[PDB]
Amino acid sequence: AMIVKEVYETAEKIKSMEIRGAGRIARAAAQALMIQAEKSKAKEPEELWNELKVASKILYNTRPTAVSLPNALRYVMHRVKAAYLGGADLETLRFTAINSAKEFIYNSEKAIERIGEIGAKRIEDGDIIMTHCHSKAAISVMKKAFEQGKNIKVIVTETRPKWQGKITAKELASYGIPVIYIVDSAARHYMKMTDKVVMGANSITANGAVINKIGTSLIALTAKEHRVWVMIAAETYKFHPATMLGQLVEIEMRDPTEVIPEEELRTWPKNIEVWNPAFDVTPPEYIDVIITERGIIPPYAAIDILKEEFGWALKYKEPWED
Amino acid sequence: AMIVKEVYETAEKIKSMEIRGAGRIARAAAQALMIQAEKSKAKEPEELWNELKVASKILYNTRPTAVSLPNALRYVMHRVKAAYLGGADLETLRFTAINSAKEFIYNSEKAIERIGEIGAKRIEDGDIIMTHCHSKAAISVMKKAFEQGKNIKVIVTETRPKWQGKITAKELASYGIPVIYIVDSAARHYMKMTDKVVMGANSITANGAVINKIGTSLIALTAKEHRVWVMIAAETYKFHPATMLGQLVEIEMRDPTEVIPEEELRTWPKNIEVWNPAFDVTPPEYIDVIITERGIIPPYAAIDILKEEFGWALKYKEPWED
Amino acid sequence: AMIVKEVYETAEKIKSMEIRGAGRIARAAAQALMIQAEKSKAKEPEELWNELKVASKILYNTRPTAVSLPNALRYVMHRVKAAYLGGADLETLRFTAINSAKEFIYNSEKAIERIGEIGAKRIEDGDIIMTHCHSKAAISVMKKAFEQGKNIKVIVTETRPKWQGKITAKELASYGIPVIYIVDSAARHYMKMTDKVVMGANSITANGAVINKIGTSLIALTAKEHRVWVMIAAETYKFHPATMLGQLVEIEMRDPTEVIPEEELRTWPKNIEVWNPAFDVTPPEYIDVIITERGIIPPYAAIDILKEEFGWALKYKEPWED
Amino acid sequence: AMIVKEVYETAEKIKSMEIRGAGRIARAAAQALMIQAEKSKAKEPEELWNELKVASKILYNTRPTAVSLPNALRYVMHRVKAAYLGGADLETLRFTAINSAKEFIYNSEKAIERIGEIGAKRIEDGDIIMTHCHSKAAISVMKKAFEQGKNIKVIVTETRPKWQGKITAKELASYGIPVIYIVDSAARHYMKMTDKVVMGANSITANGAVINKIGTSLIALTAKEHRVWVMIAAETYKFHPATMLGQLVEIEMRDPTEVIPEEELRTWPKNIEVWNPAFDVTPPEYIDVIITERGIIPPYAAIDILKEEFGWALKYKEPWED
Amino acid sequence: AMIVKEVYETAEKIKSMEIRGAGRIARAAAQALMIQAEKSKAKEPEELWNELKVASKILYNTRPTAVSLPNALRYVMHRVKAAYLGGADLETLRFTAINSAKEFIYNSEKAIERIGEIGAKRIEDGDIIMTHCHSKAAISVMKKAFEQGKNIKVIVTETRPKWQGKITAKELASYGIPVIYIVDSAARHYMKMTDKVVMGANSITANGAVINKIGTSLIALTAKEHRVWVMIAAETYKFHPATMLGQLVEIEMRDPTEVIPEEELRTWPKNIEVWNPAFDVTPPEYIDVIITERGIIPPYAAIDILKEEFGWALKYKEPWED
Amino acid sequence: AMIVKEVYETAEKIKSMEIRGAGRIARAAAQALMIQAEKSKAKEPEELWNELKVASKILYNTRPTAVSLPNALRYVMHRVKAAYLGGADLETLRFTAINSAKEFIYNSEKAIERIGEIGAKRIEDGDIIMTHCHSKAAISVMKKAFEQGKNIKVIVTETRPKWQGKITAKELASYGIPVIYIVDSAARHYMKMTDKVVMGANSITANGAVINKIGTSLIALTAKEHRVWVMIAAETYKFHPATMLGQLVEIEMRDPTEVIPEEELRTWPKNIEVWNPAFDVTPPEYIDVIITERGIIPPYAAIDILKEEFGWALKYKEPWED
Ligand SMILES: Nc1ncnc2c1ncn2[C@@H]1O[C@H](COP(=O)(O)O)[C@@H](O)[C@H]1O
Ligand SMILES: O=P(O)(O)OC[C@H]1O[C@H](OP(=O)(O)O)[C@H](O)[C@@H]1O
Ligand SMILES: O=P(O)(O)OC[C@H]1O[C@H](OP(=O)(O)O)[C@H](O)[C@@H]1O
Ligand SMILES: O=P(O)(O)OC[C@H]1O[C@H](OP(=O)(O)O)[C@H](O)[C@@H]1O
Ligand SMILES: O=P(O)(O)OC[C@H]1O[C@H](OP(=O)(O)O)[C@H](O)[C@@H]1O
Ligand SMILES: O=P(O)(O)OC[C@H]1O[C@H](OP(=O)(O)O)[C@H](O)[C@@H]1O
Ligand SMILES: [K+]
Ligand SMILES: [K+]
Ligand SMILES: [K+]
Repeated sequence: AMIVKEVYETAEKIKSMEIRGAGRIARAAAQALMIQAEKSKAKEPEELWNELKVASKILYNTRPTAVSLPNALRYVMHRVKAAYLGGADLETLRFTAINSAKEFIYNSEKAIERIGEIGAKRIEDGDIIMTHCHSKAAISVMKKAFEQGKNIKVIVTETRPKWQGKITAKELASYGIPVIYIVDSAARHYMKMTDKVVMGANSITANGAVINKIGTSLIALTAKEHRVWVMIAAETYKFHPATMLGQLVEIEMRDPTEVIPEEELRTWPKNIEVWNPAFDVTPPEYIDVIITERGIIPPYAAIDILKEEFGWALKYKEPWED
Repeated sequence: AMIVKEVYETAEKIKSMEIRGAGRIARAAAQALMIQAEKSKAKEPEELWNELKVASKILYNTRPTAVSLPNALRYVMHRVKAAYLGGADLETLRFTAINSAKEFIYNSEKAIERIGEIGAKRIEDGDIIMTHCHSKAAISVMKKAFEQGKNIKVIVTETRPKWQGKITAKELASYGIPVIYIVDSAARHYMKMTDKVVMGANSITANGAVINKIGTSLIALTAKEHRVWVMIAAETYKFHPATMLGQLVEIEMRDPTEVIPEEELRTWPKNIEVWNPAFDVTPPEYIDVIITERGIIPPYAAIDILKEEFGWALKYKEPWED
Repeated sequence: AMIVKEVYETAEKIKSMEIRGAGRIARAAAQALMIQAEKSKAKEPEELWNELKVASKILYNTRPTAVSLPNALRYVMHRVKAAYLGGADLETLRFTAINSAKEFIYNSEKAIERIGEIGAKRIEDGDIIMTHCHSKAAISVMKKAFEQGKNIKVIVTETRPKWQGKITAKELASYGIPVIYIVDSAARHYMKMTDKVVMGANSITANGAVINKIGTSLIALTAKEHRVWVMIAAETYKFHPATMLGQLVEIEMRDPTEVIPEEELRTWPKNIEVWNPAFDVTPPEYIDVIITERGIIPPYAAIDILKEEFGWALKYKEPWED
Repeated sequence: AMIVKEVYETAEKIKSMEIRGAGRIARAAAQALMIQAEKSKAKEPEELWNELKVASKILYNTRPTAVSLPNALRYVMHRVKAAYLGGADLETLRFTAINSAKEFIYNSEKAIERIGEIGAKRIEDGDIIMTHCHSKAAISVMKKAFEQGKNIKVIVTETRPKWQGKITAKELASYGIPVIYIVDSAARHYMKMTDKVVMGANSITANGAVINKIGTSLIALTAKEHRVWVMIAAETYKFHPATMLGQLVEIEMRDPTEVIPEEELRTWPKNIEVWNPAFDVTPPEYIDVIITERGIIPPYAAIDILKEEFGWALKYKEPWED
Repeated sequence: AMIVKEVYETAEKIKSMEIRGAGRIARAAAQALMIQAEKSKAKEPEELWNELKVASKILYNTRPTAVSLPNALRYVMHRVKAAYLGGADLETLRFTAINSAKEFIYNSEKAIERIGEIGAKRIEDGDIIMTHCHSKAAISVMKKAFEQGKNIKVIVTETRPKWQGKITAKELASYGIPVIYIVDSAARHYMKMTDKVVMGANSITANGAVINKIGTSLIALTAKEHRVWVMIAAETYKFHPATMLGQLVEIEMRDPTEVIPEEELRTWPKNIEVWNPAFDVTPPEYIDVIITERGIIPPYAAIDILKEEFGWALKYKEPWED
Repeated sequence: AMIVKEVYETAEKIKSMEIRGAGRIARAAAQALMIQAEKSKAKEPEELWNELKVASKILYNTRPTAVSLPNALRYVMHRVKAAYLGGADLETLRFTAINSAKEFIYNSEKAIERIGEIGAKRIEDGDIIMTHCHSKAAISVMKKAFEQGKNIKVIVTETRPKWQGKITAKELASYGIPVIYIVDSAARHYMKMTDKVVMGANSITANGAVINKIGTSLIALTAKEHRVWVMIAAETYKFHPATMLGQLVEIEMRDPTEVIPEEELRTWPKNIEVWNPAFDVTPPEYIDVIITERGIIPPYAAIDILKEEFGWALKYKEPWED
């Protein structure tokens, strides 16, 4: 197949984390599929279909852990697959792909703004909020509560190794929200003065577990210890349909040089291994609520998000498959 | 008073953490008092006494949190004070100071090697051990168990912000011990494969609480969650006599630039505060044992270390005082 | 805008708690809109509509915490509003109001009898049951168990400040049930002899939290500590729709003189504040089951009761708004 | 009624536990009805119907606790009752019974296979798995994980008093799986080295509690203590519909001679009572997932399995009653 | 024996709780013996000795639970017995009694002061402190913290049935300390905003359990839940020596009319029992520290206070026995 | 080197558990050194010394886990060794051995009677007590309670593999105590009806851990879950000196055929391993009290028993070494 450069550039930017955050990479995969359709020089519907299947595979094969990315490719390709199998012609297939993409992209932006509005109602004037990493869904909550005139302060953990906490601190301070920045190790010491914890999600399992930036689970554990509400802000496309049939979520392991730069690491001896897990798993018993664009749920109702929106698709193979 | 440069250099090196680790800074304060005595150009005993009182104050005023440092100054100055009040002459006072110092210094090295030998018996062939920061007492345990032929692997957390975990990783790898290096956030994810946790201490309270590098308490909490033994390796002079009469241990707050270098931090907006606590407090319910040079105790027997070795001194003022 | 005596007197009697209990004030509020429709002098549909809007506002602004009251008002006025917007004439609007109200009241009575029958199967011969405050729903359970010949005893907590416990003690004893009356503070002490706890609810949230009389969360906490089943007996109309979209339940603060009588409080110093929250929040982790008229659920199935009966209305404004 | 000997023989073998295991006894009860229908000498539908009701009752009064049995009878008998009442003739009623029995048997075999395939995905290479009693559903999981080439080892508890662990040990070994066999009292001692707990179920309640072989609750308790996942492998027909309306599950108390053989026991003084409960209740807090033939759920979604498959039947009497 | 009216009057006031609080009743019992000795008309030492034994018994049979009382009697009476038996003459025996009583009284006043000074060091500027009942030892802590210029606020629980919180509220306000007064049932609801719990004790057992006003165990339980430090302020003579040899502490069951006034209670049916325990037992897991006049200890060091001060007496009968 | 029959037969009978129970094997071992000294044909002190060294080695190398055995050996041989090194002649050495042994045996008997009297005060009329295995120390407590007229019942767990429960059931029943016998797996199920748990110990560590029959830690775990007092009845000679300096207690692995008889195990597949640990480790957090002959202690006071009675010997080699 004849795959446009934008697909390759996107895939590479997803792998290197220059595009990152679970929602954003989903949107960038949809965007990529959209541009593959726009720019295609295919003549038959079969030729375009083949390009879209292949582009989908390229994109799925970037980062494994956040299910948002495959749920985006699905959203488009289920629609593209049904059209192509209904005998759709060229421009009818092209436009299905283009329009399914723009739809997911739009719904994603709206979902995040509605999570903002729902989550903000659980934030109370004077609250101190601890967060972790840089999650747009979590930030939408915090930004909206501040825009409602609540005087909040946010504790931002730095989030090693990639320092996403820096993105968050600058971003929240740019909306006029006072920020307290701390190392991750400090999360227990400050849990006592924290009122609410608000974090994002890469994937959410059928039993209510949340897979999110390495460290999330420690924050949630001491939050529970202290009876501080742990709220997860997560779009419905963070829920992981394959876990309904027993699948485990793979934990991405990333380059040791994100932890120790190459210039330093090369001088270390062989007998030191550097392990760099990008996510950990937080059990549902340590999560108060999940805030989706459809409302507040206990973490144990993740199975209902799944049954009602994705469970249909599990009896079929992946839409980009043969 | 006429205070030798070595005292000033030492104090400054303790403040900047170029000399660091609770045992080591204790020894360096004793060493300093020793050199003040050696090099003094005092003629009367009163003049030397005044120099030693003042040098002690300078040294106490470096870093507050680790009680090891004041317990060293005490060890010497109690002995120096009793001699000077007994009407000791010049060279008799000088030599009391010099010899009390060398004694604490020697006892410190021995205490650490005996903590090694006692702690190593709780390490079992095949064990995976997680540690935090860089503690000589914890390292003595791990080095000895490896020297007994037990095949262990150590998980070393990087210990932000000052990266002491780097010291530890290189050091343990230099004795031939396989090391796994991880970010601090990863401690829960890896607790499941960890068999023993071994960490040091800066101060230990009358009720069994351990004040140690920021993050210690999170590690201990998830260790407890997982039923992994938490062992603290701590010399008797890490125990904090003033806590017997209600005193709270001050948590040193260090420069924000250890977290965000000045070149970066100056470009940040005013509304982001960076808080850098150097220690946190681990409650006794999350500690299996304390390993001292006198043996294994439950954390609740810290009060007995204290009653039996330091409680006498609380009815008097500090020995360097007037 | 022309409101009958009975609507004002009902409102007043809800505010003063002469009429109290979450079910009872909901029936009363339905009964008030009923009487307004019975007695209205309105000539036109639009006139009566406006009277019922205004009665509804009056009755809603009485006590805020028990969502049973707004749900009653809703039950009547969804039907009134639809009939009116569909063009019902005067007498058709009148009957729609009067009849929707009678439906609510009947269903409330039936729901409580059914809750009793369901919950009583969870009670075993010989059981000592501890309860709190005065909940008709909880009492239906205990009464029915006793009528089945289970030889039970009920530990009744006095329930300060307002002493609802005395109501409960005399009511149970008058059905032949042996009672043990204790102060609220004695709940842990007697939790060891207790087989089951049965309490009511004012509001139940999307995440499964139960808001009920002050002290409820304590009793639940220590029941859980001791592994005593905590059963909350609650009609579906105790479930709280707006919590689906993030809303927090307001906790009612009642007058200081309920705690310290006026004649005594006026003599107390100014720097004493009396705080009199009427309810607290019990987390779902401390609740075994919720017994609704539709069956036993785990507390985390509260969102399901809300999805299936209440969700639909959240895209519209209140049925008494302009 | 003219009851065939196969019905009486099945009932006897169920009671004696010669035929045992929850799913197995359910299949055997369907089978027995099948055979009553195949071999009936009935001339009228009324006469066959009566035989089926009497056989159903005999099979129901064998063992109380495992709801799989009543559910098997209901499957067959709801369909038999609807056909009798809708006027079916002799041969149509016979075939409805035969074929309904066949469909339950077949469904049971497939569901155990599917549970294996779903559960196996949660088992990872190198896992140490602890199990309890002998559960075909749990074994299907372990068997399939091994077939996928995962190197597993299983800790099998002997499961007193009836020694069902012996069955499990021998069966797992026969497929190629290494076993570590232990007494029940050792389950805490080896929970440290266990990665997963996988057990079966006899009855699962509306609030997500699992009733399973005596000792299951203990293994789950210490698993939780240790953060070992507890997975319960269980078909939809292990779910208990009467619990939706408050019913408590009876715990079978079996003969004291299974604990102490008759010869020994007759020599004991009368003031020793032997108590022999064949099941206990594990609360949902101690269960990570239930693996059904329809997927992985949290235990709290037991109500959902019950709502959608079984709840409809609860307005009607048992389909074998007059 | 010729017992002075002050002995009878003291005993009556102790029983009625006109004189109440553990330390206060101990002082009042020493005082009463002092006065018996001052005013005795005894001619022989045997006759005075007999009066002191009979007065001791009358004072001992007032209230059982608070061991402070027996300990006060023992202090005086061990010294009186040793003097009688070592041959003392009339006036020497009189003076031994008088002066032993004086020394206990004085020691009690000083110990409460010292507990204040020690405990105050654990209170920090801005602390919200919750307390329960009226304890002079706990108040001494709060009073001194305020005097040191720490801005504190105290949440005072009303402490049913006898309302000792009223005493505490008024007393703290009179020193300048703001109070928030609440019903006992609200302690969980306000534990979120509390920094420290500070309560007293009547008896403390060899294993570190604290027996204190009914409800203390509940406040401690939820404090622990929330990681609020529980500090118990308690003199050495609150420690219970008979518990070292297995003795259980009797819990005083007081008149039902303190709960329900006689006028009301006589109208109640006979099948309501009012139960009124004046104390409960808080386990040592729920206590951070005990603050005695000799320092801060973990609760588990209660055995040490008992070994070193009281254990010697347990080989001998009570020093008021024949 | 010349050892009498009785030393070999005692050793053999300890290995085979014909003689068993931690107290009993300690007395037996003392009784063996006694008989060797009674019957020795030695002419010289040095000869007998060497015989007792060798007897001691034989008896120590029997079963490793219960430290009661080495402590007995120590009790006799500290005295034998001191006498020998101080120059005792033959008959003086002989008597030193014979008499030290008789002292140990007498003190053991007295210690158990006293433990009984102390522990029985913690038992209350009406108590249901659960026990495990067969501990004379635990039985002394129950027996004494029953002799005081407390109407108790004891739940006796069978204690696989070796069935020590049957010994316990018949012994208690023969003193008139009602018994409920259950399998080990039924401990959680009946923990709800249980008021107190009373168990023995083989070894108790410096940190307060109790090593006792396999299953002990499970029962303790679920007792704690349910807030049932766990009381460990144990003589001071159950306390483990070498744990003071870091030593781990060896857990005895006994023969597979104790679990599966030889005639059956030989027929089982090779890939089944039977693991038969004789003991497990209960952490101090699950123990209420330890009842020694010197009184009630919290488990964390184990280090105090060791410091005051045993510490002194740890700077010397074993008293039976060269
Ligand atoms: N073999 C042993 N010897 C001495 N102490 C032990 C041994 N095994 C475990 N422990 C202690 O007992 C407890 C084990 O339970 P856990 O903390 O759940 O692993 C810890 O407090 C250990 O220090
Ligand atoms: O979708 P939003 O809420 O922006 O982000 C969700 C999560 O995605 C990020 O993953 P990464 O940085 O791509 O590894 C973080 O884990 C963050 O919490
Ligand atoms: O005495 P050792 O066991 O070497 O170190 C003890 C502790 O001292 C260090 O403090 P810092 O780095 O001076 O702040 C770390 O907190 C370490 O655990
Ligand atoms: O509806 P029923 O079950 O009768 O009672 C429900 C609850 O409402 C009452 O509130 P209040 O006395 O009105 O403040 C109590 O909190 C009670 O548990
Ligand atoms: O000695 P102080 O610290 O004053 O009081 C200690 C305790 O004694 C009181 O008992 P009561 O009111 O006599 O029944 C309360 O329980 C209080 O906490
Ligand atoms: O010393 P006493 O209290 O009798 O029993 C103490 C303990 O020793 C026994 O071990 P085993 O039967 O010898 O392995 C049991 O574990 C028992 O609890
Ligand atoms: K907090
Ligand atoms: K582990
Ligand atoms: K119990």
